[PDB]
Amino acid sequence: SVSKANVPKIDVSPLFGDDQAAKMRVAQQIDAASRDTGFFYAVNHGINVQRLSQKTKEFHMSITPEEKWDLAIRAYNKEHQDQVRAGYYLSIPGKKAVESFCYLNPNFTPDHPRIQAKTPTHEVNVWPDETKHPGFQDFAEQYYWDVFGLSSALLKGYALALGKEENFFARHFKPDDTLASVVLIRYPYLDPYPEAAIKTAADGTKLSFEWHEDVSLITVLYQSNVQNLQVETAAGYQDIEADDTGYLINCGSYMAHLTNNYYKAPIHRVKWVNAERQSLPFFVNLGYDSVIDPFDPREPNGKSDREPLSYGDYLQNGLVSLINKNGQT
Ligand SMILES: CC(C)[C@@H](OC(=O)[C@@H](NC(=O)CCC[C@H](N)C(=O)O)[C@@H](C)S)C(=O)O
Ligand SMILES: [Fe+2]
Repeated sequence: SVSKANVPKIDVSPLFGDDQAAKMRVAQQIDAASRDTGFFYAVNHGINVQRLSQKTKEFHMSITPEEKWDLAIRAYNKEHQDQVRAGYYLSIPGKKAVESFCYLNPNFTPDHPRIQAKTPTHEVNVWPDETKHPGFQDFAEQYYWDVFGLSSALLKGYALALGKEENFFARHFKPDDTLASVVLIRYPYLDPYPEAAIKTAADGTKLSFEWHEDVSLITVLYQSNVQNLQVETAAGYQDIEADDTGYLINCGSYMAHLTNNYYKAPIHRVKWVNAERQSLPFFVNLGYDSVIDPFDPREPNGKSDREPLSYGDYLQNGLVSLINKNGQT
């Protein structure tokens, strides 16, 4: 059998308030988790995840093939050359099980300066017809802001954990320009399940998605209650238990870069499970021009031998690298 990963539940509610000592006690827990397996569950986060799950189910189960083509990213529909990130990512029956819908900052409107400039990684979201999916767009945009709020609170905790003032990361995470995305992923129950959608790891584990580090500052993830994730530790791959009341948090490779690998981006993978389930990540991305000077909290003078990297450069290159390594989702 596989051992269970140490993934503590951390009450993050103090990060929304003004009790500075209580915030430090949360920051310590974040520090400990970040230095151990790299994962923790945020609890007492204030988001109605049951409703998120319900609204997402209604969307995934009602969208039709016609609509999926009309919303498809360029990888599936050559007519949509402006859709690299935002839109529908189709399943391929008999070959690829997973399907998903990605959306970006609702403030990326046609008149936004970065949209006007055609800056890479910025796009205007695409949405299904309101009459076919009543309330969906409004729900989804509001969810973006609810999880943005949680994420800003978590970033205050990571900053305090690293010995910085609480706005160290959050000052770069702004509603007008964040490159953060929500992805609503459907992992289906299929009978029979196509073997081509099942990968096998070197250790023999059947997978839906291979090992990787995240392209993010941090990742803020809701999943259904079906165990699927594993994290690589010194003791090998360990199972991360599901908790459909909490958000699973981990660092991405931009955090690892900034901290000189003090807070590593944990390597993780997704086991194959033949169950109808949801994986709904929010990738906490900064602005296109955001640069945080790398440091090293294990060094007395705090200095690191890494060169500064703008977030936009990091992101554009990382999203491409993911596709090249683990395939187009
Ligand atoms: C493991 C889960 C978290 C989830 O995987 C992802 O969400 C993957 N994410 C992506 O493929 C990047 C999507 C980027 C998005 N299209 C964007 O433009 O921002 C992993 C590499 S983290 C899952 O498979 O359950
Ligand atoms: Fe990931």
